[PDB]
Amino acid sequence: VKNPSLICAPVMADSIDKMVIETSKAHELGADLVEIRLDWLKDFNPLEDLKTIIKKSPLPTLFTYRPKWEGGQYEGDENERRDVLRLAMELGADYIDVELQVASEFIKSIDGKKPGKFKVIVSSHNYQNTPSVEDLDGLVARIQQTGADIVKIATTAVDIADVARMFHITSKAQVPTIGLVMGERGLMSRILCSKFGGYLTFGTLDSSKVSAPGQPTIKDLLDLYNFRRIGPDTKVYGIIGKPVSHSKSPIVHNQAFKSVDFNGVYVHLLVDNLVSFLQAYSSSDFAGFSCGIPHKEAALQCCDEVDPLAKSIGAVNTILRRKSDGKLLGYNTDCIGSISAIEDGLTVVVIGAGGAGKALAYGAKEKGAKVVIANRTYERELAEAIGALSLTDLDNYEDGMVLANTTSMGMQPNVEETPISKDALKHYALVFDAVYTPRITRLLREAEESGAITVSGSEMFVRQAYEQFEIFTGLPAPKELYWQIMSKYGSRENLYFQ
Amino acid sequence: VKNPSLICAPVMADSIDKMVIETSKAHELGADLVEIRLDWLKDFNPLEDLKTIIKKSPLPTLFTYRPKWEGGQYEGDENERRDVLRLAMELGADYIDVELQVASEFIKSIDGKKPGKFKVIVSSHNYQNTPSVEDLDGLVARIQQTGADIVKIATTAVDIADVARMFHITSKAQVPTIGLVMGERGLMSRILCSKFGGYLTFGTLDSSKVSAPGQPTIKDLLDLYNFRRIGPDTKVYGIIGKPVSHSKSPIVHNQAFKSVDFNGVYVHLLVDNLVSFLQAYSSSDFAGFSCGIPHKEAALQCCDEVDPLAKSIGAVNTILRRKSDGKLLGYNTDCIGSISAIEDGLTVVVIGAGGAGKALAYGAKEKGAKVVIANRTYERELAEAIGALSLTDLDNYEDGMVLANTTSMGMQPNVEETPISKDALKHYALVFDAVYTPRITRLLREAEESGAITVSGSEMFVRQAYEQFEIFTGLPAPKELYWQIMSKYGSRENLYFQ
Ligand SMILES: O=C(O)[C@]1(O)C[C@@H](O)[C@@H](O)[C@H](O)C1
Ligand SMILES: O=C(O)[C@]1(O)C[C@@H](O)[C@@H](O)[C@H](O)C1
Repeated sequence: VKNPSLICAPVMADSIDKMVIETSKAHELGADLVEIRLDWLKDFNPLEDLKTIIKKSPLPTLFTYRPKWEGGQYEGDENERRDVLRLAMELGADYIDVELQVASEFIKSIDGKKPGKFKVIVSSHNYQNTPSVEDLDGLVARIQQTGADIVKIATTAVDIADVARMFHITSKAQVPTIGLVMGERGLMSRILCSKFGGYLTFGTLDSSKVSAPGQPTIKDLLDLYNFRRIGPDTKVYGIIGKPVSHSKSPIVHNQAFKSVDFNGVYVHLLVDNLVSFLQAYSSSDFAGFSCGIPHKEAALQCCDEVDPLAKSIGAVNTILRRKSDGKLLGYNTDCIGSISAIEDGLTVVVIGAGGAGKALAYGAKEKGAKVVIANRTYERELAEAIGALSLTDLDNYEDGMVLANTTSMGMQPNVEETPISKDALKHYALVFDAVYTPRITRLLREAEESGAITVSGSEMFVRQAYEQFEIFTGLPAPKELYWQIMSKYGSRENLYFQ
Repeated sequence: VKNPSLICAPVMADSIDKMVIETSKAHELGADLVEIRLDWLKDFNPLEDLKTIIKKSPLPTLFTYRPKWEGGQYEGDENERRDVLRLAMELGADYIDVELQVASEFIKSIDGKKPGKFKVIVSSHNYQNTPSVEDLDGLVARIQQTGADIVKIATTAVDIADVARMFHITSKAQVPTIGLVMGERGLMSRILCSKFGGYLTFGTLDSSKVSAPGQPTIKDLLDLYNFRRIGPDTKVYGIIGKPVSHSKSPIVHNQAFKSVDFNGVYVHLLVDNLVSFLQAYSSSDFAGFSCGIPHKEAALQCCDEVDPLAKSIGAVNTILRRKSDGKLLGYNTDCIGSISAIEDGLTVVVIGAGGAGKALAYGAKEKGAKVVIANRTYERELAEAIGALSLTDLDNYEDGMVLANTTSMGMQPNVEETPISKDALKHYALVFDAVYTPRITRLLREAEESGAITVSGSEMFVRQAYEQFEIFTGLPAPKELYWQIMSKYGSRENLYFQ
């Protein structure tokens, strides 16, 4: 429906003076409005304090006095709570949020007494699940019937497939709708509002100031996900994985998209079940995916056509949805990214026998000295398929070898986990770690002080990434750009997007 | 497993000095220990601050430094976070909670370096659902394998039936287990820990200081639910309803149980689906239920035997599980409680045609002047079955009549909702409102200033309640006691138990 989504900053400071500073900070960061969470004030003098906030806020104000029975902090008399909201309205609030449960009564109380600019949000919060389209429709209709100006429905993501139902509601409900899905699995619903008709989304002043599960920062909305550029025609891409919150794929692809003015947006896709995910998001809206752990090997099966190199490897890390058919095309950019990063660093030992191990093993047998496979589960077979070893014995194994970790071992937050004893490392000339979060794993740290050559995950990451760009956009990989983007925007540690 | 459950108070103040005061308050209220949520400190000087807390706390200390990726507030370096926890241990902490994800690494780091009193909790938090017993078992086994001293598993209640699986885990896992289910539908799991083997439960300093959804206060655990009296043999009772959070049935029945030293405990039962609920909790552990809206009429069907008065009414508000069979016996205490309350106040108009309306209508035709039925949906038929009217017309209707609301209209938080216009009230001698939360509804308020006689919900509530006691316990209804209990413990307004 109508306008691009607004960005609202929750203001939850426990004193009036700190709230005022928070509204200023909201203006600074680029928020469009603020939600004043009155129920978070430790001491509250309604007449005096409401007046102060409305006077001093540089942004339009939305007031919320959230009761315990709707997930809030306010306990006490219900009429007094409504008095405050009515007061906010007549003191010049731009919005109040009133709970569906008491909305009929409340809107009756201000009938013919509303100021000209004033809008009433009527909200419903579901902390269990995301109901069927049938039930959401009934919920919209009920909220409309209270006399709401704006409908607000927050649900909870049990699975990422849930978000599609919320998109359908914001997309087609003929009433201004704030429709958001909480939880890490609902994060996509907070980002893509401007594509699917959402009236507003909440972005935090910073990560410590979250008012409901899954909210990103205002800064990430604007600068990372390029919120203002997202529109009805924007194509959606994302990294399919579990976990997913460490991935810097959305950082690099969104910068690149923006840099070449490509109408695409890239998000995190926390996916429990690959098959159900691809079925839930089969529309043209969803144009391509990167595939991470644990879905690489799996994605090879869900693809309708598979690139020879990908079939020869047995794993897909990149999925393109063809405009023509609607059919999924699978590629693998892990192989060349791994090999090229290693060669640039200059028999190879490949840790792990998942999708990345497959790609790195395959490419290693192709380009000179060749390969030993090492994995947790010994059966992972791979070593026979390309010409084995278990990591129980990996410490026990030439003195100028190459080691290549392709597992998640060492990945944040498991920063003291290494796949091999430091003592075994001085028998290696070079060691490659696919893990790029953190940049210096325990493996790479210990390998460096073992005299060996270290090639970090980012060397692999950037290479496989600009190849995914090319697949995604059909535009020549802007390699120099992707290096520049990673350096400038991809260098911070301990980031979780969730 | 082993000891009665401990009561732990979450300490979340954002400064060190305020935390110290909170630990003292915890001691005051009766908590057994405190969980120091280090990730909530705005300014933190680990060495100095840890020392202060450990020195000044009157209670055993559990330290938690919860990262963003596990629902906490801490962002930053992972090794620094672990350093703090290790420091807490060596400064004399009684426990630390370390997240399952990094527990192996962490416990390896303190191997042979743990103080004598010190225990390591290893925790897993599930904000989506409550997994199958199969998956919970695997989760227990994984947590055990890290070298945990104590297993902590928090899940989320999608339905109240979920809690039974958590009870099975705490009951039978041969390792100290903290097993809790979050959300209003999981509240029962926090109360009944001492019956089902739980090592610990969290209770708040007050309702504003909740660290995870559904936690009751320490004061309610101890004084309302009689936490210390709950044991493996305690029989469980509860109010089945939706909503349920307003009910004072747990206040009155737990006082009565305690007063006559009956080994029972009464909780809120937020039930979406009656049939599935009764199936999930069919064991002897669950000995009886009160039935509220919307399950009264329904419960009549789920009962194996039905008391004549209940069959004659068509609704069950009390369910007893017979020790003999295991079979459900249904009774109705609404009829006599409604009628007696009205008579004591001294043609009748009955608002509502649910379970309560049925009982009140039936008893009214039996005892003198007789009855007109009024309901939202006009078809609710009732008026023919006992000898009709819709509330659209109820305002339009002798000058010494009796009005009896038996719906939830006017119930908190809908305090300005009344089922009838004030103008129609001066045509009534007496008006009864089954709603006892709040005590003075809009209906009773306006009726009093309309000159009429007012009989409040509590007159009905207490009467039907001591009759449920008699059914539940087989002990003579201590009527004077129930009046005294309601007066002393049941008088506070705007209480939500959730
Ligand atoms: O975003 C990531 O960290 C990736 O997982 C890196 C590497 O695994 C690629 O093959 C995936 O497509 C994306
Ligand atoms: O706890 C309540 O408020 C009740 O709902 C009051 C009345 O409805 C009784 O019949 C129920 O058993 C309990």
